[PDB]
Amino acid sequence: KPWWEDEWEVPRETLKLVERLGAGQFGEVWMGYYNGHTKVAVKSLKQGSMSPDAFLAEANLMKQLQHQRLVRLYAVVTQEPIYIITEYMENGSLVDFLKTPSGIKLTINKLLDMAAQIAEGMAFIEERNYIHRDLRAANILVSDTLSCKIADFGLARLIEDNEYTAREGAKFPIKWTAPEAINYGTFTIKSDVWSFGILLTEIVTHGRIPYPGMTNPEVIQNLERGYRMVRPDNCPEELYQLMRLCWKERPEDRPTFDYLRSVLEDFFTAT
Ligand SMILES: CCSc1nc(-c2ccc(OC)c(OC)c2)cc2nccn12
Repeated sequence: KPWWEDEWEVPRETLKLVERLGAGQFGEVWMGYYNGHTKVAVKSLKQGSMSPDAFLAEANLMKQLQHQRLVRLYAVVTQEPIYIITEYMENGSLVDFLKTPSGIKLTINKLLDMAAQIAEGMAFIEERNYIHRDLRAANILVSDTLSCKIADFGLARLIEDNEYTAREGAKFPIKWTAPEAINYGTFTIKSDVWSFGILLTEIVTHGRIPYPGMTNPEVIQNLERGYRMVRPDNCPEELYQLMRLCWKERPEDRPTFDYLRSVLEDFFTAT
């Protein structure tokens, strides 16, 4: 739909950018207000940094993926500089929040709760035939009520034939990415399941880097021998075995996200 008919388009004047939360190669993210009263996050495109078409494809995906557990598209401004305006998440990134005084005090019970909210969001994505491909604690946001949502849909893709195949050159973070995706560029929902397992280690260690003390080649080398990440300090064995299920050699032997949700809810109500 053209901008003059798109329900998501808003006049730039409705927005007041108050506090810059981040700045990078491709633009800025601000906390702001829509029509004076409603707090929003606003991502801006640095003109010439990258294609505006590529920038806006993120918002177009979000139009197709609406759910309580996913950060919600709020609006777009499709004239330069381009803004993607989204649901504001007051406690920021999960990776950051887990290190603050509040996040530090969380019981294993609340951690397992949050793990299950994240799985619930991914179960939606799974049911809708999408994949995320960038699933990790940096890409989970936390509300003021300590609930969690999936964010950053820039790499997310609709899958018709089960499989998305990236290009020869394309690079992905080694620690978080399923072997098949790193080796062949092939992604499925099961590649997200493997990433969820890594994300679980981030939850339980309060945002520490996976594979403590290992370089990328050491990780690759270890996985090929059949080793998986060493038991994080203070990880319940139950959760550790659930991470192992996510790290199964064959994609198709990895559990579904609805299963993960289910199990984690059981882990939560039992604690
Ligand atoms: C900047 C990454 S995107 C992003 N960050 C925060 C956020 C909230 C509180 C913070 O407190 C430190 C923070 O860190 C800069 C980020 C909130 C938020 N809502 C939607 C996207 N958001």
